[PDB]
Amino acid sequence: GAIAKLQSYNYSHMYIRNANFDVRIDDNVTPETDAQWVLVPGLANSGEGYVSIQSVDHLGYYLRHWNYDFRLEKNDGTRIFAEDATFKMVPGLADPSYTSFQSYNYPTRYIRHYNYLLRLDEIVTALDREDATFRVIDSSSVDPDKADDSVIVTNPIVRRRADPWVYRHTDGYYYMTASVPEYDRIELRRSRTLQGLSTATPKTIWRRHSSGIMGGHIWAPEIHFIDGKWYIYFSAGTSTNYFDIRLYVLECSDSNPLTGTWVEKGQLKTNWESFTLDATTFEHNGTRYLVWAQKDPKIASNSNIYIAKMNGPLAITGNQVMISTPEYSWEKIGYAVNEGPAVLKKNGKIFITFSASATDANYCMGLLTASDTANLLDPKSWHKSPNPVFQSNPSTGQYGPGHNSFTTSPDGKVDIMVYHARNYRDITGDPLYDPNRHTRAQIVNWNADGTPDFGIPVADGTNVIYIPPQTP
Ligand SMILES: [Mg+2]
Ligand SMILES: [Mg+2]
Repeated sequence: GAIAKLQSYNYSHMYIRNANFDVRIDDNVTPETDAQWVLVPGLANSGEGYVSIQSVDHLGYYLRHWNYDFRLEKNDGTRIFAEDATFKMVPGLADPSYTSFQSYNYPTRYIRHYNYLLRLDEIVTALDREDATFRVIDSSSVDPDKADDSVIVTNPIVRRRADPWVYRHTDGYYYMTASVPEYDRIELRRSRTLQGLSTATPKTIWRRHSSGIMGGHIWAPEIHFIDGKWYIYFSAGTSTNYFDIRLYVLECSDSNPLTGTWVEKGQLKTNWESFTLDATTFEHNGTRYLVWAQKDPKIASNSNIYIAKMNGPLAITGNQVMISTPEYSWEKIGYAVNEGPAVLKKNGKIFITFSASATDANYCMGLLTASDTANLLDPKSWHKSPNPVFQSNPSTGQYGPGHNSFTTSPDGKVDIMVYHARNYRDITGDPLYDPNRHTRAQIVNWNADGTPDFGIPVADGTNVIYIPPQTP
């Protein structure tokens, strides 16, 4: 039939897999073939829509329910087996663009996971529906290992991932890290194209500690390659105060960061101890800098933007320098904050975008600009644009855009902004616990005056970001 992976809708790092003939959803599936299935015409009925789910490694073995529990079992040729191993593929119960699997012999019951085990249950609640919805990733899906010089995406590229960091490495892959909705782990994925980030198999490369430091909220990881090694800069609270957040570093010298060993290097200390988050790094003219957000107890803002020179990838040196603090009304809706700095170099300037206001629909982006020949450690080299440079747009239906990163087309010729936003405005409850910020991308245009034009957040759907020009 058709080889496929079956990815969970609500745990999109997790896949239906053979676990020594038991059946569960897991991340980090090893061997990868445990998550590979062949969708074949239904054993009990080969009509349109009916399928059976066969193991690739164990041909003749299929997913079969018994007492509402799933096992991977050898087809015994009986009618009861065929019926217990046949499903109708129907529009996803939680989202009709995804897939749900309705039992052939129990048509009110669907394949679902609970406590990570695969079951066949009736589906009542909104959570039941999410547990019963899956993404089929098959040969028709974008292949993350295939190169393409054109950049065409379908937004949202990655649902339910916030603070998206995309890094184009010198192996022909983009690497993506992001905040996950539970804020409890660091997830990494790679693809040769931006659109393939949607279908790439992520890996959980690190999970939070059970006690003490690095045991609270895990926020906004960024992967960088510096001096021949991989680094992840991330923000982590403690187990007794999820918001007592500091910067931490992981290091991996193995060349493939999805298979390599990651080592904790500890806290990246700054000039004082307080809420510190959202670090990024850039190099210019032989100096490396850290740029991050931090609370100053003496200033009534949740965080300000700081820069400092680095002494290698693990430390700053000298004094940190505040280059932005929230002061315009648009930086203070809900609360006064500047966070999520991202660096873009062009046209003789260093541009740093940042996000401001609360993380609901009011979230937006501002811009800092310095001449690239100026003293970057002098606050007066940095100039804040007086208005937001990217914000909600009711006409495109995108709300609270921010915590962006910048990458390029594969050929390096154009800049592309990757960021999160919601496709609805009103949020119920604490916005930190609304998980529906989705990762998306669009071109960065350039004004004739040399400054970036971020435009408005594009509506959901297909966006042609870049087609490479051709010499006559
Ligand atoms: Mg089972
Ligand atoms: Mg960041």
